[PDB]
Amino acid sequence: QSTFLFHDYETFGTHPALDRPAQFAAIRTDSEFNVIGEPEVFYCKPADDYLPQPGAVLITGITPQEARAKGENEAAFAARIHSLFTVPKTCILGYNNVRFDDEVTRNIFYRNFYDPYAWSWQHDNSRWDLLDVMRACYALRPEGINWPENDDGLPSFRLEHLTKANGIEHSNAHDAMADVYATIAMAKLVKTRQPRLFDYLFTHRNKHKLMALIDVPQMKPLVHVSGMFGAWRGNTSWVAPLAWHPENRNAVIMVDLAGDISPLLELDSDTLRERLYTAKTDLGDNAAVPVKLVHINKCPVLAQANTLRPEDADRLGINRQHCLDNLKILRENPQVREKVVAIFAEAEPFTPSDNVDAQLYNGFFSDADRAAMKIVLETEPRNLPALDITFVDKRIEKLLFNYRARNFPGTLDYAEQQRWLEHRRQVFTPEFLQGYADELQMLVQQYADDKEKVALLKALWQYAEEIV
DNA sequence: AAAAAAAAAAAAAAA
Repeated sequence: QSTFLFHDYETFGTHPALDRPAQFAAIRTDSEFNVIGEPEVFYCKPADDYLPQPGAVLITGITPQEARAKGENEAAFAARIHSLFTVPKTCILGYNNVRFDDEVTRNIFYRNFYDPYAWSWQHDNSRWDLLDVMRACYALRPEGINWPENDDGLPSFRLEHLTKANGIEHSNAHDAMADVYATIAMAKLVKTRQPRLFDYLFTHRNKHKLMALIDVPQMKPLVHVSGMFGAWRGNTSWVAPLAWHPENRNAVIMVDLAGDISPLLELDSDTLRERLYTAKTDLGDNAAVPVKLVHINKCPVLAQANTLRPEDADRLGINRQHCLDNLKILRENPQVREKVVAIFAEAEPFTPSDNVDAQLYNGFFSDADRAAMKIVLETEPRNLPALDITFVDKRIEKLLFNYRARNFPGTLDYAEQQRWLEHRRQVFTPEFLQGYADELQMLVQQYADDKEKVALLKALWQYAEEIV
C-alpha cells in the first residue's frame, strides 16, 4: 500500500550544505492521513569542525551540548533517514521542504555516501511540498479555511500562524515533531475542505504530469501560484511559456502576463539580461522584466487558465483583460521569444567553490563510483583505509576523509589526525572566532532581557570554548 | 533505467 511520509528538520543554520542538522522527526501515514507505526525522532551529533548559527539556535532552542548528548553521528543519522525514505510507495513531504529540507537530506546523503536523489523517485516514490498548496488553496479555493492576514493586511502562510488560525494545538512552535502534526493537520484540513484541488495538485506534483500543461509553441496560458509573485497578488498570476530553458532541462521560461511587457518588445537580450538581474530599490523609473523560470521538478503549482475564475481574479486584484492583451501581443510577436531564451543561454558567472561539502551539483556519480561507494558503506570503518579503491570522481577522496574524520576520528592515524587538526585550525582562525564572539556579544546585548535566550548564548560560548 | 544545477533578481517560507 502507498504511504505519506511527513518530516521536518531542525538545523544549526540556513545553508544546507555548510550548516549541520540538529534534529530530525518524521511520521508515516496513509492516504487518509492516519498515523501508521511509531513516530520517529532523533538528534544529530555535530562534528568538532563546525559552530552553529547563533540565530538558528535562538529559534530552535537546541544547543550543541544537547545534540551531542542525545544524538547519533551523521553517518548513522543519514542511515536512519535513508532507511525510512527508501520504503517503496512513499510520498515524502513537509512544509517548504523542496527549497530547504530536501536540500539538507540531499547533502546528508551526499556527505555520507548515500544516493542524494534516489529517495525521491526510486521504488515508485515521490516528494511533495504543502506550502504552495496552501497558497493555491487560498488563491483559487479559499472557502472553508481561515486565512490569517498580516500587519499590512496581506495573507500569511507561516505554519504556526495557520494552525492557530484554525483551532489546532500549536503550542511550543519550532519543534521537529510538533511541526509534523501541525503539517498533517493542515493537510487533513485542506483535503477535507477542498479535495478536488488537493488531488489535482497531488497528481500534478509529477514532473511528467506538469509537462502535459505546457504547450510552448502555442503559448497556452496557465495559472501559476508562487511566493515570488507577492502576497498582494495572492501569490498568483497568469503566465505564458515562451520556451524551454536552453541548458537546464527541468526549467521552462514563463512570461508574467500581468506585468508590463514593453521592455521585451523594446530592449535587446544583452540589455534585458542586465535588466533582469537588478534590484527594485536601485532600479530607476523603468518596468522590470516580467519573466521567471518554473522548475518542473520542484513541485510548482500549475493549472489551466479556467481554474482561476473571474471572481477569484477580482478577489485577488488581477486584471484578466490586461493578461489577455499581452498574450495576443506575445503571440503577435515571435521575435520576443528569440531575445528571451538567449538571456538564459549565458554560462555560469560564479566560480565553483573548493569546499567539498558544496560541490553536490558538480555532475552525477558514475555506476562504478556509485557501486564502489556502496562497498565503502558496507565496509567497516577501521578497514576503510586498508581497502584500496580506484575512484574516478575527485570529490570521493575528499568526501571520504571528511566522512572518516568527522564520524570516526578514532580511525584516523597520526598524519590524518594532524592534517585534520590543520583543517580545523583553518576553520577556527582568531578572526573567525572573534567575529563569532562579536556576534554573540552583540546578541546578548540585544536579547539581554530574555534569560532563556541568554542561557542559550552563553552555552554557545561555553561550547566554542571547549570545541577549540 | 534515472537522478541535478547552489549563487545576480523577482517574494516569502524555513533554520
